[PDB]
Amino acid sequence: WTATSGSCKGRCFELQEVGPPDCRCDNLCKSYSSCCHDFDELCLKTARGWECTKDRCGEVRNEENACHCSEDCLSRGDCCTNYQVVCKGESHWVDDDCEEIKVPECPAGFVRPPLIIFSVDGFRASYMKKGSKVMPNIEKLRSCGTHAPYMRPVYPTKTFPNLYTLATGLYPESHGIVGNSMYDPVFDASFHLRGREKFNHRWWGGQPLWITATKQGVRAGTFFWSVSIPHERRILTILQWLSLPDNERPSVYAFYSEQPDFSGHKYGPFGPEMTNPLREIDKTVGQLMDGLKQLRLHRCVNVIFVGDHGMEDVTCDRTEFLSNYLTNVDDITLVPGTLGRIRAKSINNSKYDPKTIIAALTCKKPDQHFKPYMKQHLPKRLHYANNRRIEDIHLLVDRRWHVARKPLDVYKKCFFQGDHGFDNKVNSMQTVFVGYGPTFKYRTKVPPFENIELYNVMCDLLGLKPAPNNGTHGSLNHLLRTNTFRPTMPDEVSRPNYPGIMYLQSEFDLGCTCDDKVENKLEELNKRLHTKGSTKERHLLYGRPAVLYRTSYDILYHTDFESGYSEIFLMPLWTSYTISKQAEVSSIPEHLTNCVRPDVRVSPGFSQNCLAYKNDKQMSYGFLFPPYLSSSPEAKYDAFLVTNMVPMYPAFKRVWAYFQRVLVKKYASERNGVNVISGPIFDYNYDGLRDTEDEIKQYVEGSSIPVPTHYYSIITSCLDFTQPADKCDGPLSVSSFILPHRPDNDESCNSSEDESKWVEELMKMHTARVRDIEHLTGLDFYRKTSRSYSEILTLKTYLHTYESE
Ligand SMILES: *[C@@H]1O[C@H](CO)[C@@H](O[C@@H]2O[C@H](CO)[C@@H](O[C@@H]3O[C@H](CO[C@H]4O[C@H](CO)[C@@H](O)[C@H](O[C@H]5O[C@H](CO)[C@@H](O)[C@H](O)[C@@H]5O[C@H]5O[C@H](CO)[C@@H](O)[C@H](O)[C@@H]5O)[C@@H]4O)[C@@H](O)[C@H](O[C@H]4O[C@H](CO)[C@@H](O)[C@H](O)[C@@H]4O[C@H]4O[C@H](CO)[C@@H](O)[C@H](O)[C@@H]4O)[C@@H]3O)[C@H](O)[C@H]2NC(C)=O)[C@H](O)[C@H]1NC(C)=O
Ligand SMILES: Cc1cc(OCc2cc[nH]n2)c(C(C)(C)C)cc1Cl
Ligand SMILES: [Ca+2]
Ligand SMILES: [Ca+2]
Ligand SMILES: [Cl-]
Ligand code: NA
Ligand code: NA
Ligand SMILES: [Zn+2]
Repeated sequence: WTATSGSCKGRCFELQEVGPPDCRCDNLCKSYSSCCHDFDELCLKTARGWECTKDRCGEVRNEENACHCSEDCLSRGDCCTNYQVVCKGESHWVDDDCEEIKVPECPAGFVRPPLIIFSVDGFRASYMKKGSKVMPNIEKLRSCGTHAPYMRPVYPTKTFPNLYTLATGLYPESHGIVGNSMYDPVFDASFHLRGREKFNHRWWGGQPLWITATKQGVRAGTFFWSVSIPHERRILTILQWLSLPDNERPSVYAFYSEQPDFSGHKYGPFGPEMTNPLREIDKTVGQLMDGLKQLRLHRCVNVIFVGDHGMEDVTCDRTEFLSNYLTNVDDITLVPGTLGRIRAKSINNSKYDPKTIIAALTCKKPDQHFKPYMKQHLPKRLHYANNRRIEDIHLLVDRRWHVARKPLDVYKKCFFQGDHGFDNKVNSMQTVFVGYGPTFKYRTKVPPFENIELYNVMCDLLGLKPAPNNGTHGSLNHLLRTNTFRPTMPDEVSRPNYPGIMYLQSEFDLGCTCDDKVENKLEELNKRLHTKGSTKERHLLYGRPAVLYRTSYDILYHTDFESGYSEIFLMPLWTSYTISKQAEVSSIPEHLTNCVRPDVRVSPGFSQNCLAYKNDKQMSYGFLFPPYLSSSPEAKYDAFLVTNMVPMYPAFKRVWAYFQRVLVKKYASERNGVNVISGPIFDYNYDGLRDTEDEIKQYVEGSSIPVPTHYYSIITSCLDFTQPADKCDGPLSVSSFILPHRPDNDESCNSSEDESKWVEELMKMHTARVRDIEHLTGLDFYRKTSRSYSEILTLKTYLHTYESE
């Protein structure tokens, strides 16, 4: 019940909210049917429109008008944004030359530059270049401020997941808004775009910027705008708030536009009808900037121009139908569209089997435009698994396509020409970032970054301490003129042991064999020095990784590679080696095919054993440093040490062997040497974080050898590729991956073919940031470089996407 007979007189767009049944004048009242009777009249005035005209100059105030042109309007803070231009011979902001904003130039009483987040729905990254002729205000912001060529959204590339990630710095799996439609089995409630349940507060986790601000003494304007409030009114309201007294004035504001997304759906990303929405957005920016200039705030306010996602060409005829694959189609609930999420129609149905669903949807048609996954097998870079609102079965849909349950769903709902929601690596899903103001840099381009990073920056712009989030604080320091955050490297928790030769061959009863007893004082001192770490500066280019949890491990040195060997997990946490441009691939010689050698530095009791692999009919083994890349026949023996062995399914060995035999050398040729760090990852509870030993769900049969869920590699070289990887003066270049350790290649539809036709494609799909690998291993890389720490942070958040420009 609303007692809508109270009043909005003087309370229009109240910042604080009144408890029902006192009626509301806040934005958001419209959505709840709770506005006071006089809301529209007092708060949504429209009389005479949005602009001053020559005749209105100096007029007598009329409180009915949408905005004002009377002499008193500036100190009332309610002039039309074009007031000075029309009535005082001022120029539009867009017509003024830009000038560096070296310091904030703010009116007395501002304690800090305000921040205005100007968010535009569906604003695809390429609109900045393609629409440049019709967006002169945005183009001035972009060229004069700090801009990236694009900003990476989170998956799924829908509206509320992205806007809420901007607000919190969290992956959707952690903030809880994991899609535009959701079922939460603990609440037993649903969340939809239409309607009221989405306004319930239990959907929304983490801590959004407006709460972070309020808790720390900074006042905030409201972020959500009801669809029936026109854009001009949203701007004028922000401008009114900026005129409040110092004790009441917010420091952070958001504007939101439903365009260009709304038109994008109807006409496609580049439909001729798209020019007009872009013009109108640009005009709104012009209104904000003219309004700020009138208030003398145009060299004081920091403005962020940001989209939530891009937009792709999608039509009704590009729909895959689950009814073409499944016979049981009525026993399932599909969340449909540009992604698929499948669960059982009914929890009473014990017949329903996810396994047979997956199999019925896997590689069934030659050009199949979606791929089914258990959520835990989705590429780790999507961070899309650790939430009860995400169904166990997921369909990743090809760009340009839709998935639906039955044809009747599509034509009983062709309407639309655009949609979004696909994989957040897809070029058409990329959106925009521009930062303009005293705290941002002047005329500076920065590389593309992920929207999860912005919360930290907005906290920095406001002098706030950010709530714990998924950004890497400091990785965006290069956007800022000042207010940078100067982070420190995390401290190592566990220091390594450096074992020497402590065990005799015969102490080992591991069931391992090697043809190797083939027997000089020159190269006897030689081999000892290698084992003591003589070549380490060649293979450990950026220092050893720090272990940031409590554990027991040993550093092991070798001619061709260095490793940090875990006595708890009985394998390396990491293995580091450099392959120069000149290096040679050799094969495993015949007399060494099944050779596994005891490591006399490491106790039999902290070693793997060959018998377990023989007994495990499902499990084979591979090597972290590849024998193929050994520097000499004698160094090759080191590669067969039991301490270099890891559990691998035969199907995964096809992948791994091609990466090590073919791809590493290819990358070294193309990149002028590479440094490689490889190792295992254990993420049995799919939370994106390193498992403790007691979380491991699978061991090599009859042993305590734990089975990794993934294998990673970090491949580093010189950004200036005229310098070899091991002699690099300046910035680094990196690409990484986190490959799922799977007993089959069902993910790769073309896997019956030669690895040269599918392996690299699989690796690209599972591209990763170094930071993703850090979360998953509890390791911290690049500790010893000649680069600044913020630069290394930026490097660790880099994602090689394998999309064209
Ligand atoms: C991205 O950044 C985020 C933010 O930093 C990282 O997420 C954090 O990770 C931590 C580790 O998983 C996690 O810490 C846990 O907190 C538990 C208390 O949680 C509540 O309080 C916090 C703080 O205010 C709050 O934010 C939480 O909100 C979550 O839950 C509600 C739903 O209930 C949601 O509305 C909200 O969106 C959010 O959900 C997300 O997180 C939870 C996990 O907490 C997931 O389940 C959801 O799917 C969703 O993703 C909570 O309200 C605390 O209870 C935990 O402590 C247990 O575990 C430790 C391990 O040290 C153990 O020692 C403790 O004793 C305790 O164990 C006991 O409970 C066990 C489990 O019930 C039980 O099995 C044992 O037997 C024990 O008795 C734990 O410390 C932190 O909450 C989240 N924060 C957020 C916001 O998600 C995230 O990891 C980053 N991602 C990556 C890839 O890096
Ligand atoms: C910039 C911005 C805008 C925004 O909402 C705008 C909006 C959407 C529909 N109507 N109004 C949100 C929430 C949606 C979280 C409230 C966050 C952020 Cl970070
Ligand atoms: Ca959107
Ligand atoms: Ca885990
Ligand atoms: Cl969705
Ligand atoms: Na085996
Ligand atoms: Na296959
Ligand atoms: Zn949309």
